[PDB]
Amino acid sequence: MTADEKRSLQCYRRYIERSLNPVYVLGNMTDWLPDELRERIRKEEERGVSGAAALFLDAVLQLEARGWFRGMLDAMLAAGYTGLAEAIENWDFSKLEKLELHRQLLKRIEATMLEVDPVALIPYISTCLIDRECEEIQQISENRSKAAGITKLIECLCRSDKEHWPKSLQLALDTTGYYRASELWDKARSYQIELAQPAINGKNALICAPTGSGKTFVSILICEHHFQNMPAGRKAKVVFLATKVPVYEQQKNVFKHHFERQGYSVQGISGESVEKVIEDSDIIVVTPQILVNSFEDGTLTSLSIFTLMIFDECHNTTGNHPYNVLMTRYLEQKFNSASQLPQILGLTASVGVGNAKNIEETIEHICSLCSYLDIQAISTVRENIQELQRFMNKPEIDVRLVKRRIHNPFAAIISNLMSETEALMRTIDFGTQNYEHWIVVTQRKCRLLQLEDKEEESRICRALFICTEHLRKYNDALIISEDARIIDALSYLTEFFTNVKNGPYTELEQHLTAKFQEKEPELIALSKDETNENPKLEELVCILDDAYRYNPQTRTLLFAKTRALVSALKKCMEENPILNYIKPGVLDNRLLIATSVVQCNLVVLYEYSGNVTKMIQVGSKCILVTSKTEVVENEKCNRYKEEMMNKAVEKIQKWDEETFAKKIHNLQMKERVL
Repeated sequence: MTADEKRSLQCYRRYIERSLNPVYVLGNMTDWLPDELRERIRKEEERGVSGAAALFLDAVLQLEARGWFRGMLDAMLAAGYTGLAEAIENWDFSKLEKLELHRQLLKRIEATMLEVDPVALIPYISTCLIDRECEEIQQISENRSKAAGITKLIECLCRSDKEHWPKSLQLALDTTGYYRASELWDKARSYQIELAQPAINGKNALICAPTGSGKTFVSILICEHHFQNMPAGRKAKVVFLATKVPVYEQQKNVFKHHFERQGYSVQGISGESVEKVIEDSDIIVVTPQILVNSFEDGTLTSLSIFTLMIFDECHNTTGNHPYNVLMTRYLEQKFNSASQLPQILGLTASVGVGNAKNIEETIEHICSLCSYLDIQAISTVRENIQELQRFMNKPEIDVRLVKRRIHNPFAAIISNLMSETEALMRTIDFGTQNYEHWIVVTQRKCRLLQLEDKEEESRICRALFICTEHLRKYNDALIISEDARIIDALSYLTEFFTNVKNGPYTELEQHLTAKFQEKEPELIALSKDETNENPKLEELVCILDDAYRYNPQTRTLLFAKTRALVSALKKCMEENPILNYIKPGVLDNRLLIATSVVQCNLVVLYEYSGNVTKMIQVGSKCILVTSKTEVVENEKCNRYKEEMMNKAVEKIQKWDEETFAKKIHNLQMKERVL
């Protein structure tokens, strides 16, 4: 067909003129396009590639020489447009159509990508782009500017005729570690045996052992003692309930991997028929809300299916949380039927202390929790503390209050710019990891929108991102300001706008940049003050210096608040006469500076709001440098509570079965009556 092919090609005009750049294909159209045209197409490309495409298509459609069509394909194939080649050759554009949503996305997220290093991206993105586009980006990136590059890269990705790309750009972003944009894109030890003992005896257990001691393993130990001793013709079944979905999957794969080989069936149900899955499996790793749904929903009305329910992070069993929903049903089947209930095993790092003030009030709280899970024993390492304490060395914490800036005008000036920006954002609590997270949430709310009038939709979303990316940059700059030097604050922002200018530079972006430029010369004048000194930083430098003298063979790990900081602090440690004998590293070196998560010997958290104990564990020594009375008098609280809990648990444990049973049973009867 000759004339079918032409009209067909007109019928998919848009799919072609929103990707092909004719210039890359005129080489091998030399037989069918005359000289003048070829040039004329090139000149139009300089004005608009979409245009050039349209024209080339315009000119080919009124062509008529032997076999231009095949020649067009054979040139497209050469050029690399293997997408288009297939899509016009089988007259199926479904694949290219699917892309128009990922294109529509990148353009909306663009502001996010400003500072992404396109040279670093290219090798992973390379199949998505054409020969010569890769070298154009490379050129713009080097010769002109780096933002200017990334802008031309995302320019090319949108014209990519490769269903394969969005997937590649995710992998691309992930490899080079742009983890914000990427995310936006889309046999046993003694103490272990001791922990297991009361569950192996068939008692309802609440293992309260610390994170790291390997509770999950103690559960698998309980699990295979459970199968091994199951009597009669009753077949055993197990559920491992896990709250958060990441924990769920680790566990699924762990239980899969351990037990499958021994002969069992280990499937894992989750948010992504329950009847069969539970019935065709011996072990079932699961999110609790599924059961709770499929119970009410009607799929299941009998909890006797199982012989053992293992609750991970079991302290959550209160009020509306699903475990409790599950358990209230369990507790009826005890009370109403007295048929055959599964064994309960709870797992947790801590059994809380509620709103307790006393050890008595703590006991009463722990006992309440136990009532909800129908616990008969609270299992903890006792005849083996020696060993546990070896395996993990819960390190002594030098809490150190440091003084802070008596006056911080830099903070004032930015804070107020954020306030003006937020203001303007609407029309379309600063300097905190809380804020940053707010931005991460707000940004997935724009990635969603997708609401109605798409032209006004894609102007409004574009706009939102730009604001939030600027709010982010300000937010960070405060955090540089507070924990590090004031110059490092401003420097950071300077580089930012310097790029903003080199990128797209939307009307809005210009406004925002301007609005900052209005305030810059103040900020510059503050950067100057040769008096300037962050008394926080000065104390860190002191602790560091003092650390390297009582033992000058000391490998220190320094945790800063943000990435912005790590780089900033490195400068400060580099430029200090006191730490002149020290060159710091990041992620030879006896001072590596990391951010919130290597061999060590003195760990130092430089500001950290939110508990330390758990951050350290994701050889002995640790210093928390805080400038807030809050933290100092707060971790002092957590210690008291931790000790109160333990005394209370030690106390309960020393009751006799009888007494504890009755307390738990009485507690349950109180609840039925209310």
